[PDB]
Formats: sequence, structure tokens, C-alpha cells
Amino acid sequence: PHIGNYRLLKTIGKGNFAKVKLARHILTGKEVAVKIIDKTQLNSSSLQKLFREVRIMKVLNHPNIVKLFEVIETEKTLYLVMEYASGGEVFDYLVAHGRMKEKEARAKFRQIVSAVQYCHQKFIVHRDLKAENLLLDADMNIKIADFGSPPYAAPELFQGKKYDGPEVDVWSLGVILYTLVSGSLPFDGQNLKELRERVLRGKYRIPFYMSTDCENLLKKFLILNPSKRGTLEQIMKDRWMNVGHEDDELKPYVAPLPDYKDPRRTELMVSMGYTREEIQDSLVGQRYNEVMATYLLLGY
Repeated sequence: PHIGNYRLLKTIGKGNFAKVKLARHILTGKEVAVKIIDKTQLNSSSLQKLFREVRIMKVLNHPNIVKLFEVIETEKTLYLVMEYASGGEVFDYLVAHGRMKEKEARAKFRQIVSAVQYCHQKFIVHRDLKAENLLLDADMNIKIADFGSPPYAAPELFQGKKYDGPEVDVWSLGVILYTLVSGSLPFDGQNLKELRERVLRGKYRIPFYMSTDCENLLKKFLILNPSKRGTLEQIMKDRWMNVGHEDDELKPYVAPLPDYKDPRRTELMVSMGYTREEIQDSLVGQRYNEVMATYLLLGY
């Protein structure tokens, strides 16, 4: 099967809203994931969420966040063509391998905090961070996807408080660190009442093998009072974050300047029948149309 410039290759995920296909971009030979969504089956708040996610995916350009290449819209169906993360979930990788040693946890968690802090720079709060969101590419770099949830919920959820700011992401990141280094959850329960009591007390077991550096970092995430949690920019300076990185302290990600006029890709594209003007207009306009997709995909 063909849609746009994509040969669909195999189903890699199937829910009730969406199918995900592995595809090949015909013009470049590039492998992509295509989320196919039947809009006719979606209710109003699911449509709200889909349009918000599309808006967020267009804006995020970070090496540890699933890149968008194209949005194709029909009346009935929406297709989101995005970066394929072929290494599975961090979740599956923990169940399969055991806890990560702190040095490996740190390599992944530096990428995670960088990605999330970059979202916050842009006033985007994820709000639903969890194990399933953390994918791996072929080199086991983190790719956060998608814009098992109760274990990650900040205490304000069960207090009936507002559940709004970046500080909610800061609490979930503490839960992710804990699960990376221990392979289990800090707050668990046989049911929700059990889970809630634990989250609200804020106390977790310290595994015997955990370093004091790592336990001191968890204490900067897992703060019960929302307005007392530090920013990710402040937490990037933590000692554990930077063990083995004396030369490069973790800092807020700065994205490269736009390069929209690359003569190599533009020449290839004029050959395909695109005009220089529409290549420029599409890129400046961040249109995510076929012309923009082809330019981005030629960049691999």
C-alpha cells in the first residue's frame, strides 16, 4: 500500500485510535513510522488531544525526541510520519536486562532531562511521562515519543490540586530515575488506594546498592510540595547528573540555527519538480507538507 510517498511495510502497533506502520519514504529510501488515525472514530476530547499533539510535534526539534517529518490530512484520516525508534521501550529493556548500573542510567537520564527541559523552555509540559514514552533508537539513545500511568502521578493528583505546571514533569522524572536504577517503582500498590497512600507519604525504599549521590538527586525530584520542586535547569547542575562529565556539565539544549537553503538537497528537490520558492515557503512556514518532509528526509 501507498499513501503519499510512502510504501507501508508492516504494522508495528495497533490500538483503537491508530495503527502504526513501519514505512519506507520512496524518494529517499528512508525508513519512517507512520501513525494512521481514523478521525471518524474519535470523540471530541480525543480530537482536542490529537490537534494539540500535532502542534507540539511540529515545534520540537531535539535529538532525543521523536522527530516529525510529515502531516497528511484528509477529512477522515490523519497520518503522522515520524522518526522510527527501532530499539524498543526503556520499559521492556528494564524487564529484560534488570536495573541499569548508575553509569548507564546516567547516560539515558541525561538525554531524558535534556529533552524534557527543552520542552519546558518552550512552555510545553508533557504531564503524562512514563516508561512507555521512553523509546530507544538503534544506538540506544533515548527518543521520547507520544505527546502504567498511576505510578508516575505527582501527589497533587490525589489531593485534588491543580495538575498543570512543569513541576508535574519534575516529579515523574524522579520516578523514572528510580525505576532506571532499581528496575522497580518507588510507589506501588495492589490497588489505587494503596498507591495513593504511598505517593502522598512520599517515602520510597532506598535499594542497598544505590549511591548517596543518586539518592540525593531523587530528593530533588520527589518533593511533595509542588511549589518547592526545582526547575530542570537547576537540577541539571546536580552532582550525579555530571559524574564522568567534568568537561561538559549538562546544560539546557540549544537547537542549531535553521538551515533551509542547503544547495545539495535543494538541487535534488528541483529535479523532483519542486520549486526553490515552495521549498523555502514550506520550511519557513514549518508546513510539514510533502516538500518539507522530503527536505528533512534528504538530511539523512
